[PDB]
Amino acid sequence: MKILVIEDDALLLQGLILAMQSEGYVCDGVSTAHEAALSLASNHYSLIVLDLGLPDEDGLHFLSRMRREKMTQPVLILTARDTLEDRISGLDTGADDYLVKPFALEELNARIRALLRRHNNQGDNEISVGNLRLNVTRRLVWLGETALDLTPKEYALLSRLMMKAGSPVHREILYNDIYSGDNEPATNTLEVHIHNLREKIGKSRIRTVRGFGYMLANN
Amino acid sequence: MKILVIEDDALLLQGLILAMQSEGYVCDGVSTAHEAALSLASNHYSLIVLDLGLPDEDGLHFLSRMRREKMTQPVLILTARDTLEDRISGLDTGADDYLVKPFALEELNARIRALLRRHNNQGDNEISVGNLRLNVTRRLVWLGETALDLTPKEYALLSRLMMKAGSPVHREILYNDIYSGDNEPATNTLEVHIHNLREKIGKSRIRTVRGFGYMLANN
DNA sequence: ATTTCTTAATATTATCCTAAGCAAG
DNA sequence: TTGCTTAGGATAATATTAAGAAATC
Ligand code: BEF
Ligand code: BEF
Ligand SMILES: [Mg+2]
Ligand SMILES: [Mg+2]
Repeated sequence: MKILVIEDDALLLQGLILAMQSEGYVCDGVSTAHEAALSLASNHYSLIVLDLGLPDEDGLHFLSRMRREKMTQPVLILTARDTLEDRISGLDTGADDYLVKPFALEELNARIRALLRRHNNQGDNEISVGNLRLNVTRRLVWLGETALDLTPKEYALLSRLMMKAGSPVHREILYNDIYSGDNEPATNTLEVHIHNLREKIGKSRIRTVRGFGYMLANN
Repeated sequence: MKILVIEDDALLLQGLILAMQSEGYVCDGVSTAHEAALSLASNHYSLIVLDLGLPDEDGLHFLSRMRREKMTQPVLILTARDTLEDRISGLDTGADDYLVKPFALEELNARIRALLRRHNNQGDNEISVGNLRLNVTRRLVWLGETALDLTPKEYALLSRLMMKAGSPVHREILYNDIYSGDNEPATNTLEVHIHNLREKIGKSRIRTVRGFGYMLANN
């Protein structure tokens, strides 16, 4: 992953860079606020380590400037400004950690590791067949570029279907999926729900298997 | 929003709680790991402060297990174990931050603010949906060019709504953001608050999603 | 001293079931 | 024959009010 490091003392800068190389990340150092602005413009960084005492611009003004611009990457301020009063200012500015100089390098590597652990990991679970996009995580359904309201049961069927997509699910499975198991209606409930589901999602991407169960079209 | 605090020293434990409450979060404190274990199952916590020295089992064992079970909540270790070897170990288990005792409360509050800002928001200090502007750190909300006086609970909702905006937020979560487990109302308080909230921000920026919860509209 | 929160009785709607008269496999 | 289709009426689910307890100021 690409780490930008921002340090005005170039002696340290080469140190931080070497550490980042060594820990296994891809790294860029820059010695000033302006140069960093540039690197960020062109490159895609997974993180930013930033000193506050930069010659051209104050690090926080730089930080505040970035988030205004909707630059969202994790930032670890690594600075020599050690006041409780400062740390708060750094963290409220939108930094994701604050590490004071002097510092144990191995602390830094690990703090660095912790921010990255979450970054790569935002994976929210979707399984989709054709132009229907479904969020098992966010609960929202898309035909093309518009969205769909599915009722608790309507959603619950089309859910079970896209998990099993391509294969017929026995109808009694869906009756037990739409019910707590002790609640089974005399009339055809499942049949109505599939009709509705079909009617919105473009009937039919669910193609019916007579005498057994139901299934939906993917390939 | 709800914070779980885990502390064996009850003097501090009662202390942290008031601190957390005062910041606008609703809070649960517990004195042991096992109590913590059971609480996590029942309630939805937005962050966990976790002490290490604990009577039943060491926090790290609890943390490792949470992580093993794919518990995604941000955890801030606040411990008295300060050697650098310890600090690295916690983060590597891992915590999203590690803070040694004694500590400035105001550092803790700001670090916590930072983790939640990163978890729920893009890392952004403010959130905008439509003409709604919210400042997460100031606890302040702007509808259009005008300000909104929202009660503590009205705010805690509209906040959770805007973070998740576009995605229906499940009812059990909104409710869990507003109550400490000791205050859990028998009646339908959430339904009213949303009504009250609605009357302020207007009908209808909140679209109710039946059988699930409430959700907020952007596009 | 006044806001904010709850309680609980009543109106109200999405979603659901029901049944009847129909279309396919 | 089995499964699809429709709507008017049943049912949970959520809204509304209001005022009575709690919390803040
Ligand atoms: F110049 Be940095 F804050 F050490
Ligand atoms: F027991 Be904890 F580490 F303060
Ligand atoms: Mg410097
Ligand atoms: Mg302890």
